[PDB]
Amino acid sequence: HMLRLSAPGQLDDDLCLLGDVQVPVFLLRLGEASWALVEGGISRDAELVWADLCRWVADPSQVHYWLITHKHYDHCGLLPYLCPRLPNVQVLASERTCQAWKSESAVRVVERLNRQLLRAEQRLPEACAWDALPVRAVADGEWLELGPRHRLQVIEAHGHSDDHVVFYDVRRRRLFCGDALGEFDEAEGVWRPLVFDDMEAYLESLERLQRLPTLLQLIPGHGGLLRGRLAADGAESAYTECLRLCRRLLWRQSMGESLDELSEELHRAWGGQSVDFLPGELHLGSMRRMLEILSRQA
Ligand SMILES: O=C(O)c1ccccc1-c1cccnc1
Ligand SMILES: [Fe+3]
Ligand SMILES: [Fe+3]
Repeated sequence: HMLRLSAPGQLDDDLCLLGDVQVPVFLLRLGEASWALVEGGISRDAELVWADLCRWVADPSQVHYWLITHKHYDHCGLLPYLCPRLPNVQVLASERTCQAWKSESAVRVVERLNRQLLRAEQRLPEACAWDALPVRAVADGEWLELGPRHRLQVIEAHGHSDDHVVFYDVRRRRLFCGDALGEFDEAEGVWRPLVFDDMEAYLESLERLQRLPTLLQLIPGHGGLLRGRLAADGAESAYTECLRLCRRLLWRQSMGESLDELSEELHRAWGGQSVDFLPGELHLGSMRRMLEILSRQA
C-alpha cells in the first residue's frame, strides 16, 4: 500500500529503516558526519541491524544519539550489544525508562524475553552492563536539538506502559509514537489497542497527541511508516479503536463471559502479526492483562 512504507532501506531524504520492519531501528541523517537512531529493538537482531547500519554509516563514531520510547524488551534490547560499537552515542530516554535499566529485577525480565528469541546456536556480541549505558534522561516537553535541521520534542505518553514517551519533529510533521497508538493491523488498516498499564492514561495521551499540528508521517514501534490519512488520523483512530474494545469487553461480560473468552479470541485474531518477535504466551497473557485493566477502569 502507498500509505504504508514497509521495506528496509531509505524512507525519506533523511530517514532509513534498519533491520526487520516488524521491530525496526530508524536511522536519521543529522548532517554530513552525524547520525541518530530511534527505537532500540530486540537483542537477537544486533548483527542484522549493525550490518544494515554500516551500509549507510561509513564511520559509526558519527552515531551521536539513540532515542528510546520505552522500557519494553522489544524497544531497548539492542542497547547493551551495539553500545560498545558506538563510542560517541548518547542514549536519550525518559527518567522512568532509565530507572528500569538500574533495576536488577527489571533487567532480568528484559534479558529473559530477548533470549527466548535467539535462533539456535546464535551467540550475542559482548555487552555493556545495563547500568553502565551512556544514558541521558530527558523530560516531558524537552526539545532535543539533534542537528541543524533536526529538532524533536519529547512528549510524555503513558498508558501502554508507565514510562512511555514519543518524539515529535514538527518541521517534518513526523511523530515517532512507539506503542502508544497500539499495533497497526496490516491486513485491515486499523489500530489494535495495546493497553498494558493504565487505560485512563492511554486515552489521555491520545487526546493530547491528537492536538499536535497535523501529522504527515507516523512511525510506530512496529510495522513501518504511515503517511497520508493514516498519519493525519492516527491518534483519533487509535482512541476510537480503544473505546470499541471497551464496549466489546462490556458486551461480552454482560452475556456472562469470562475475560478468558475474549482474551483467546483476541489472541487468535491478533497474535499472528507479532509471532516472530513475541513469545505467544506473552501475546495471550498481554491480551489478558489488557482486558483486566479495561475491566477494572470500566
Ligand atoms: O508492546 C508490544 O509491542 C506488544 C504487542 C502485543 C502484545 C504484547 C506486547 C508487549 C507486552 C509487554 C511487553 N512487551 C511487549
Ligand atoms: Fe511496548
Ligand atoms: Fe512493542
